[PDB]
Amino acid sequence: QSHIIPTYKRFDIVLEKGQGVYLFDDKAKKYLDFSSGIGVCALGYNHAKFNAKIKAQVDKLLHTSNLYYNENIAAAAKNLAKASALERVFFTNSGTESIEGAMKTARKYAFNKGVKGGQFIAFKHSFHGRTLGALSLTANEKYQKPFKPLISGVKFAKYNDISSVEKLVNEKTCAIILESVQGEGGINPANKDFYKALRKLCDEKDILLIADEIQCGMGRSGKFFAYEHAQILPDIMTSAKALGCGLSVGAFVINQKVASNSLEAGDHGSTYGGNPLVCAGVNAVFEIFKEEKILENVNKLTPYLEQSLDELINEFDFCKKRKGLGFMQGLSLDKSVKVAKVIQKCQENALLLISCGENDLRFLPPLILQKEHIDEMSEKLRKALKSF
Amino acid sequence: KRFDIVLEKGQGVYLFDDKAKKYLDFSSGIGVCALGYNHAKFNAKIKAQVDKLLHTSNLYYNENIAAAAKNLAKASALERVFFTNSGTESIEGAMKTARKYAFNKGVKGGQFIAFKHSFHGRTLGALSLTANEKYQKPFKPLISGVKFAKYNDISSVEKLVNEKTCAIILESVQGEGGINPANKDFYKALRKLCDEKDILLIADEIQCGMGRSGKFFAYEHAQILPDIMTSAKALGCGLSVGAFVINQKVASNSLEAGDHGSTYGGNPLVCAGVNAVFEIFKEEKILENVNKLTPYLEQSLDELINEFDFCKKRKGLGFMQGLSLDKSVKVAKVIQKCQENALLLISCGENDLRFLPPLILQKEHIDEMSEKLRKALKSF
Ligand SMILES: [Mg+2]
Ligand SMILES: [Mg+2]
Ligand SMILES: [Mg+2]
Ligand SMILES: [Mg+2]
Repeated sequence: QSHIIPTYKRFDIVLEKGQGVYLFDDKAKKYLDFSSGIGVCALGYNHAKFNAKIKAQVDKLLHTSNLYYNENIAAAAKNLAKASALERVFFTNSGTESIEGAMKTARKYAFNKGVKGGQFIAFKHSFHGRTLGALSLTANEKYQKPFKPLISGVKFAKYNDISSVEKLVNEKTCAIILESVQGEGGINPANKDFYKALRKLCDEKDILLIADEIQCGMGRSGKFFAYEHAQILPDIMTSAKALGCGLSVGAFVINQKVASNSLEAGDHGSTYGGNPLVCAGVNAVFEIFKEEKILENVNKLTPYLEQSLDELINEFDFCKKRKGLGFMQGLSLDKSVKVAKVIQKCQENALLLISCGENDLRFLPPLILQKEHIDEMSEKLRKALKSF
Repeated sequence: KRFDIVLEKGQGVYLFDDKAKKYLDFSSGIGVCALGYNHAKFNAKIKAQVDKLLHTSNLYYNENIAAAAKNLAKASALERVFFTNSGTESIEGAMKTARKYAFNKGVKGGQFIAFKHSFHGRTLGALSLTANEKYQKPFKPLISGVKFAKYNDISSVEKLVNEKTCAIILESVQGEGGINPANKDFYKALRKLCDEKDILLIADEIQCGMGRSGKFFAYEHAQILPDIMTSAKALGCGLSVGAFVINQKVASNSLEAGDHGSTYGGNPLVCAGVNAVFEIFKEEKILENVNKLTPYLEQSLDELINEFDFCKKRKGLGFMQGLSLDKSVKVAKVIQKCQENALLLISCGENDLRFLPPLILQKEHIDEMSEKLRKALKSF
């Protein structure tokens, strides 16, 4: 996961095309996609409105470089600033690049207050990216070992445990960074009380709160960003994946406090990064989310999704606990059943799921999902589970 | 920095601003848009893939990605391709691969030798390979284990080598830090040295690669092959994509890398783009065009050095050229005057004009650049 992925970790399936919530392999087999390409394809596949906006921009301009302005980029930044409720957007090409941008920003914020070598508190069981800065933010020595030494100055607390955070704070701490919903060690949403405690701690100590919304952001929680459920605002947030619904784009957004103390004289005061194509995509995502009432759809269907998963937990002893937020759900399985084998049976049954944690199923359906697809998922997954 | 120009669209080698003013583009979006703008065949190939699938994740296979890797492996002359989203991500991947290579040989915490005036990217790993302390200062500490040699000076490299050195990385033509091509003999000496010490030679071809030098990759001019190379920018001709490519030696010393079914990144859309770039390059004989026109391009820049006292030196390779200006004339103002004259140039180095025209350039366009640049130079 930290570097190059070997054959045994990938699926023996060649995908060719998609339509709505379905993906088709090279044998024309139709699968219900309940993974969204790992939380990326919020609008499913070949969404007519999305594809039209992308194609129109292809015929206009793909790339300008940061040396010039483009209206698409300004409009996309405005959209994301409004949705995140932060102030200044910096577009990147990926989630991991956004994480790097956030780290640099937090380091510079500290440096400008005369704190050199700002340190980071992150959380065990999280993963933030494969580039060397982001990789320094994972506690698992396994993901790091051959690449050390990495970025020093990172310490690891326990997710949802405020006392473990307080214990590690000092005069040199520049940021606390958390995924709003963990995945690496299993799906695990940040508690509302924990997000509030962190916001208060960060206020009191002038430490930057960094919300990593790459996996859970852009509508999947039923709000644009999962931290909204806790009614706090971070000082910096990162977003990617569904931000571009399939196009390569990422961003780190910072509030006015950070902006006023980290950007130097020479700042043009405008958006940084991005290109006209992917930003046309970002604008499309926001416009379509609004028109098709996608947040409303997630909120409407989340109770049914959770109910359906809980029914499977009731029916099968080896299905243990469900955790999740909106359309980001996880189900832990007993060691008596291998998750990879459950996933194989599902694929045979024309259902695409993925895993996380020790032995857990992960559910990340497209946000355009209908109730009928939840029933289809339940039917196919039930058939798989019955064989164990 | 940012110019006060809003770009809206382009056609061929021309870009248009939001007032419909037409500019000759001699920068290619900083070396990215090799096929210029709105190439009809390129765009048709992209839109075709938009209608199929944009994204799979690395858990599944896709024919476009396999074909793109095959194309890049062949053009590079290296064994395995790992796609990323950007140049800086490719550098990070190359660094990790180099460290892991040494790690498996029993050498922990492999060190890197980079070169002064280099630029490799903005992410924390790539930034560690950047020479100037002013890019790094507030972000420190960065990745430990980087030392900096003098470019084209094999002696300075030898002095920095030790038991922990796992890689020597260079741009085949230094760009952002001032246009400066690696000398043939220096590249051969690096290859020889890396061979003898089992140190990985990493060629950063992000700026100078994908045909700009007249060959697919600039290191081909030295008739050497690196152990790892990085590509981006023109690799996608406007689409966001990067790659780090490794040879058999590196692949076979990594369980994951040597595995034929292995992957890093990439997606069907950008990889369809990569395949279109290779098909078009071949079909339209892009490399031949660069070789045909480079002499005339260089001649035209040379004619400006003779003409204007403050135009000092020209250095370059193929369609990557730089022209240094005396301290007496600020390059930023020359660039502004060129924009008035409807020509888009950029800068590099201490006070230098950087020329990165689209590879679809025609002789006529060089004459246009000359007349507009001369007009600007005459005003100083
Ligand atoms: Mg409690
Ligand atoms: Mg709590
Ligand atoms: Mg049960
Ligand atoms: Mg419904």
